[PDB]
Amino acid sequence: LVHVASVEKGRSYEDFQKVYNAIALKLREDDEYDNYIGYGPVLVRLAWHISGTWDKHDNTGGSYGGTYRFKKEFNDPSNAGLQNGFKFLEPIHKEFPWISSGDLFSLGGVTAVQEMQGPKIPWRCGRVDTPEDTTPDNGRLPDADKDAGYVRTFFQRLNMNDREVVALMGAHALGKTHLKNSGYEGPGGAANNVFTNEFYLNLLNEDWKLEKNDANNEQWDSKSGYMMLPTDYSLIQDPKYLSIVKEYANDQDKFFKDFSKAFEKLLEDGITFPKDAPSPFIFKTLEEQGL
Ligand code: HEM
Repeated sequence: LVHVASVEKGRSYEDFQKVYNAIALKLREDDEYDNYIGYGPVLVRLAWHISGTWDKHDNTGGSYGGTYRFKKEFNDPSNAGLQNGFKFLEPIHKEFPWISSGDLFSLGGVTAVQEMQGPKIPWRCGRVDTPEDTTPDNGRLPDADKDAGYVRTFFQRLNMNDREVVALMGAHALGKTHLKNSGYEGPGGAANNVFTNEFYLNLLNEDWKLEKNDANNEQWDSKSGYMMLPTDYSLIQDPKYLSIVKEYANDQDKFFKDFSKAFEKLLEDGITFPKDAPSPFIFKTLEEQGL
């Protein structure tokens, strides 16, 4: 399999910037969602999920084909709750129908991040919708009840090393877990709609208590009212992960640089960018444009 990036016919930077602005304006307006968290989080999750199905071995999965739009994928149990981000984007797609699905799902993720004060994430267009039969089977997304070995192992399928994994996981500071969705419940910290290194701080400074929740699943709960999944917790159990957590707990910039590179890589896995391809775009935030 080769997925070559193909620019949507005749579109350019400015075209993309408008999709971005549209997404951002909607994020701004629909702030009541999930009790005032806003849709930032969910979109980030969405972007990650359409991309985590990737298999470095045979190049199936990944964000290129927008397969999430098909039943198989859309109905994947690991994707429960994502339908709300989809619905959020639907009107957008209506407004700019020439954008591919994979471009759109991934763009929301980027938009989200940057709108929530995170770092700028360069992004590339070119994804191409693929047929229903390209939709990967369910089960390619990781489980939360495991440990560090699982995580290392899992992420390797995506070519991500230890540093990437830890950076990437720092997104856990956002939003929260929801009972109905994954059998987990609770936020991980206080600023759950603004992008910070809070994740790492929490993991290191709170006093975590292992407990079972209402779905009969175990989770690490803190006095402050926060939670961490076992997979999150596992970043402190592994010596190698641990030193990284510590690094980011100490330097928000490092964290941002690292996250930025990783997230893009994550969203570009399995895609071949030809030579003539435009460079990656760096979008302006609403605020940068005074809108
Ligand atoms: C071991 C790896 C991962 C596991 C097992 C994990 C699994 C989960 C779980 C169980 C949920 C809660 C869903 C719900 O009930 O709403 C979720 C929340 C979330 N996931 Fe992950 N995830 C991990 C990797 C990632 C990474 C790489 C990203 C993005 C870079 C990410 C971003 C998020 C976000 C932003 C939320 C909050 C969603 C909301 O507020 O609706 N996670 N994670």
